Amino acid sequence: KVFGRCELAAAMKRHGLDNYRGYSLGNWVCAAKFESNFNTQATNRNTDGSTDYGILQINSRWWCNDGRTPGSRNLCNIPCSALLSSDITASVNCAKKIVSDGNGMNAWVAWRNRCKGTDVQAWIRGCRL
Ligand code: NA
Repeated sequence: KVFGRCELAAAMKRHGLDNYRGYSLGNWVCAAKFESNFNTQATNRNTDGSTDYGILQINSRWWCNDGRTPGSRNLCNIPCSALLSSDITASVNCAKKIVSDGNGMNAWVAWRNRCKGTDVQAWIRGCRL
């Protein structure tokens, strides 16, 4: 599913991302825009052989199991494919674990390069929240 900007904001807010570990909702929306273009089905292969899954491009080397990333972990205890659903629950739950891991939202390269330090509140302007 390809979310609209405010639909996803609302969905994120209902699943408790809003100010999670001190990151305001706009950060999360901005990160999803640049990582996946709001598409729960996006996948991207990495040079190391791992794959990034879903709206928040969560990586198979540490967080979910794809059966094809040797020696990898599965800290979120979920098959990666589950992160691709129309229901973002599982992605949000795994994202909470990532952002708590010590580097905050910097674990998302595109947040760091395209959202950090910008007026992230723009991403929720106009939305009935
Ligand atoms: Na894995």
